[PDB]
Amino acid sequence: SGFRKMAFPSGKVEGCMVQVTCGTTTLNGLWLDDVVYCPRHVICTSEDMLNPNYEDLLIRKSNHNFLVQAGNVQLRVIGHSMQNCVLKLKVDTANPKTPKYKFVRIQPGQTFSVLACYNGSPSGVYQCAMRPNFTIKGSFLNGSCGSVGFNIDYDCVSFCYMHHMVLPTGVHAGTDLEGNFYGPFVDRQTAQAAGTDTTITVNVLAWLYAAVINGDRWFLNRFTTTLNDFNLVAMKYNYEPLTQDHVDILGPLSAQTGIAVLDMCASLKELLQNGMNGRTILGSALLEDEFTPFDVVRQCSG
Amino acid sequence: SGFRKMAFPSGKVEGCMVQVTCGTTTLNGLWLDDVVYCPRHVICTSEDMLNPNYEDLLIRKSNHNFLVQAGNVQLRVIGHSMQNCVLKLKVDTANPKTPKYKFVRIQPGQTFSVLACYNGSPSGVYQCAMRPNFTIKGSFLNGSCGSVGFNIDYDCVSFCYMHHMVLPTGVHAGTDLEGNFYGPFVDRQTAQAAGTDTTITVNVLAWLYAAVINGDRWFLNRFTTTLNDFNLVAMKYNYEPLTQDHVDILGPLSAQTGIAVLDMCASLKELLQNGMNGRTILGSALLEDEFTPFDVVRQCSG
Ligand SMILES: *[C@@](O)(C(=O)NCc1ccccc1)[C@H](C[C@H]1CCNC1=O)NC(=O)[C@H](CC1CC1)n1cccc(NC(=O)OC(C)(C)C)c1=O
Ligand SMILES: *[C@@](O)(C(=O)NCc1ccccc1)[C@H](C[C@H]1CCNC1=O)NC(=O)[C@H](CC1CC1)n1cccc(NC(=O)OC(C)(C)C)c1=O
Repeated sequence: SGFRKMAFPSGKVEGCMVQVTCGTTTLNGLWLDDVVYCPRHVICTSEDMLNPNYEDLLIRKSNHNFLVQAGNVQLRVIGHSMQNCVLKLKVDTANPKTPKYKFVRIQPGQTFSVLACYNGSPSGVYQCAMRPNFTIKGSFLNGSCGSVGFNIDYDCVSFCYMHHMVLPTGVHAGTDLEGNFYGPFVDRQTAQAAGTDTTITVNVLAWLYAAVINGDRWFLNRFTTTLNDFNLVAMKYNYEPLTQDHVDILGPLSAQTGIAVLDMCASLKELLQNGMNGRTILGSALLEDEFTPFDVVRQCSG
Repeated sequence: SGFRKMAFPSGKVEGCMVQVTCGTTTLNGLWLDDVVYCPRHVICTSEDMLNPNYEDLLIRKSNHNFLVQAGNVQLRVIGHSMQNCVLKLKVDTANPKTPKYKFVRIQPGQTFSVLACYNGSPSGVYQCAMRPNFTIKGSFLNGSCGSVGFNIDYDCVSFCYMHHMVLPTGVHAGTDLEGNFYGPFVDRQTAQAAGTDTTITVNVLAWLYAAVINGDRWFLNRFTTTLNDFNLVAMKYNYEPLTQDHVDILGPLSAQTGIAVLDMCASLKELLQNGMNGRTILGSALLEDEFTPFDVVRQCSG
């Protein structure tokens, strides 16, 4: 009963957050086994930020002046292997709270929970999605850098996101944990295109399959359409093309619900050209597209 | 940058969740020091649920047949003091993870995070509010009972909510941790009025003060009104009266922002009669009222 934007419990990650300081900039790190992960630009001294030289700093910079803190427990630094845009510090102590964990790259449309931190301490958790343009609509301030996004797969923490920067439109770009940016972004202060964002067609459908479940079923209509026609409706309405995979994934829902994906497709396109008239689906006057088919199911079976 | 519905980190509570079984019903408990808290109707055997006798069960029921589990660690039961609608079991072991913690009653309009659990294990966290009618719009299924709502005050966990039941409209009622229901609700299967819910005027204002901050400022208008006139606008639009306290709390925002509360009041009432034309404030086509003035500030200063 009810249907909410809902993040994974943050406990298993909370135990991995630490502070990382270097001169003028302190930001967050992730303490996994005997290594700690942070955005490499922890070594930038502003100035550098206009167009930096992360080769001609990394090796030229020394362990000692990297102040790692695990609350107070000032972790004893060792290594400094740089992977892309992450800086990985091996440390004398290994994490006793280290959860069963994993580094993963997510595709656009997938969601994760974000645990937003400052000075190595968490302030809160929210769920967002990798946008088609490879941005995320998150909530970050000064010091949020190194904050991480994650899924939990039973007792297993899949880490997908580390936060690096804000983009023109108050949206956010960051890397995976092997330090490669989502989207064509660099850690530098240049004019970077956000990109024109599509709506995640499948996620909006899965949302309506969550509605009908939770009794709200008014939007429903007396028509149907084709996977082709639909798509060309999508296009003027900046909806990602819908694909056979997308259909085959909306099955397990469309199944239980009765309603076949292609009716919901018409039920949807009706809403797209018509307006919403100021009525609301699951307490929203807008089409929500940050819920994966999967997201729905876990919030309808623990 | 950005603005999200955001829950407190769940770590400190996760360590307090346990399973509580009695015959046909297993649900969640809260393990604080050497006592564990759960909804008293863990002892109901259906049937009872039509109109129960929690006097003529509590004492008549025996410790041993209460199966408390802390993961596997089958906690050794002792006590059975019943406070209102909670059943409090003292146990041989005290919680080493017991956080600095506190039992508190929240007023309508205030928010808390919910950590929704099944079989004593958490599935996710979301933020919701005590609705004026004393309901909450949450996301709960079978086994969610005993799930708790909370705020965190630095290292201090204020517990406000324990979940008991669903109401007509797919909304939720539950107690404080001293076992007294929010609203006029009872743990029994009778026809219970949800109640007609107002919109939390102050929270909707604090939301707009969060908008302007995060650059979205279009809604803004060329007028003003009075605290009186406004209120009588509120009334047809089911907005709670606005009060001097409500004003004095929107200060610290209205301050930093420049804009004085009474302009935003006109800026608001314009939106109320006019429609939203299908444009959006902070990625919402509806007036959001589950953000306290406080909620905004912490998400603009860690
Ligand atoms: C990180 O938090 C960070 O790298 N800085 C940590 C810090 C900052 C102040 C004091 C102590 C520690 C931020 C993300 C923050 C910034 C404001 N809101 C956030 O979400 N990342 C950056 O500052 C980032 C660094 C880049 C090398 C990778 N960055 C630098 C310069 C300019 C921008 N963006 C910006 O203002 O441009 C737009 C596109 C107009 C928004 C930037 O993100
Ligand atoms: C709790 O989870 C619970 O008490 N039951 C735990 C349980 C259930 C099945 C198997 C194992 C353990 C639920 C809350 C759940 C129920 C479905 N969605 C939820 O949020 N609470 C109740 O079941 C509650 C117990 C009352 C004594 C306090 N309860 C009982 C009967 C009827 C209702 N509500 C209902 O269906 O009525 C409405 C108003 C039409 C919705 C109820 O909530």
